[PDB]
Amino acid sequence: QTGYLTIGGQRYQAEINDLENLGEMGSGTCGQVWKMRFRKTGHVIAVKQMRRSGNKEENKRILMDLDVVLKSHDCPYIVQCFGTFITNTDVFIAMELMGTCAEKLKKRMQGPIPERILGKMTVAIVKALYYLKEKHGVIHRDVKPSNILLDERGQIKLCDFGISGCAAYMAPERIDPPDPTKPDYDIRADVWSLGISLVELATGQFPYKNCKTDFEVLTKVLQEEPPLLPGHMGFSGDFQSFVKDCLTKDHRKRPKYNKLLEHSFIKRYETLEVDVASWFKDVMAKTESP
Ligand SMILES: *CCC(=O)N1CCC[C@@H](n2nc(-c3ccc(Oc4ccccc4)cc3)c3c(N)ncnc32)C1
Ligand SMILES: C=CC(=O)N1CCC[C@@H](n2nc(-c3ccc(Oc4ccccc4)cc3)c3c(N)ncnc32)C1
Repeated sequence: QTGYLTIGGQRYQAEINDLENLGEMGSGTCGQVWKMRFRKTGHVIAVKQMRRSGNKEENKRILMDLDVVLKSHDCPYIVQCFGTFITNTDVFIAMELMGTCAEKLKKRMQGPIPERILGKMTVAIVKALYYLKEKHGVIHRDVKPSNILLDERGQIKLCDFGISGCAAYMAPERIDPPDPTKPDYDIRADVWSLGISLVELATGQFPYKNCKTDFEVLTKVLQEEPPLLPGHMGFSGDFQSFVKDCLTKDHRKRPKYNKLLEHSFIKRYETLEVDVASWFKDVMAKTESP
């Protein structure tokens, strides 16, 4: 009858009468996640259900991502777990509820997301990815706008549910690798995905234009110059250089996170006051659900 949620440094007793079911979070690839209000605090949280009867694989992956989240309590850029509740037949996982993902913001904006926002997102996501690798040995392997979450507090956090570690975002060196079935590669492939994601969000346009097939996209990644930010949109020199470095085609010359964290783009966005919160709220208030 009773579980526990820890939020804001405080542990709370929670019975079902304490939780208001506010419905689906939206069109996921996951399912069985609800937005719920915790009546004792007014926090709205996300609750994911893992059925004991569910697919072994899907469940093993959930548990692995959960393991990482539980050990990531010291990272501001990873979505936090508030609690778990195990019944005979299910496990419920309470998570910090974010507003939406960058993929959906792009759709709402019907175009470019401002540099200022993308700068703050870059700082957060690089730090999240770096944290994952350095603390937990996790190489994300799926950095894309759908895994970048924002909220109306102005927080920016990474996602993976997959955090335990998509041809469009594939680095060159990963396209026809020496050993694809024994895929022991490094974080530079994720750096490339980040650069793609930034160009896509900065332009409003996924950079591999009018490709009809996944293979055709891969041909573009290999044959074409990196899809650098355009020169005609008022992008800063630091943002353009940051994206160019991320999109270094030769992976041996592409920077790692520790080097990216020194980039002027990051240094400037660490210090720049940007009201991501108000901006997100305006967007969500003026646009419709994709
Ligand atoms: C572009 C983003 C998007 O479309 N979606 C689909 C709808 C849900 C949204 N989203 N997911 C979470 C979330 C992920 C995972 C869990 O629980 C969990 C799974 C495995 C291992 C540990 C925990 C719960 C929620 C979101 C959260 N927290 N907030 C907002 N949107 C979220 C992704
Ligand atoms: C109100 C919605 C409701 O009932 N629902 C909709 C969702 C699927 C079903 N569900 N949900 C729970 C449950 C369990 C825990 C929890 O919060 C936590 C509290 C502490 C730690 C972690 C999570 C919230 C809801 C649940 C349950 N207990 N038993 C059966 N079906 C359940 C039916």
